[PDB]
Amino acid sequence: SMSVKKPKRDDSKDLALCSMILTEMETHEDAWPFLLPVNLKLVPGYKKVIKKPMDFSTIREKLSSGQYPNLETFALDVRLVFDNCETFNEDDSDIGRAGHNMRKYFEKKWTDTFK
Repeated sequence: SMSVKKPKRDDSKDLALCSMILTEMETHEDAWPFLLPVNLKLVPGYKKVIKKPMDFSTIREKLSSGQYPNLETFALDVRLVFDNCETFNEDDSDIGRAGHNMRKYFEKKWTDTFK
């Protein structure tokens, strides 16, 4: 509360560490469904159904331009990528499996780096 603060957790490396995680996600062999924004002209249903599209290139641009106020808003966009993927894709499809694999990969790096 006013003039009463929990001890300062060092966040000075967060930007660098989120960038490293994001590089690892970008280079994973199963990243291909997520590298670029879904083409809303060419994929029927996507625009109407997926209210907030997100992809790794968009996260990379936001990261690079100071549009994440803290590491939690970064994790929210990464999870959005996988949540969108599950909304639109069957679990037993190549893309559906890719999205599960990637979410697992991310959540381990996240825990190991920050928790």
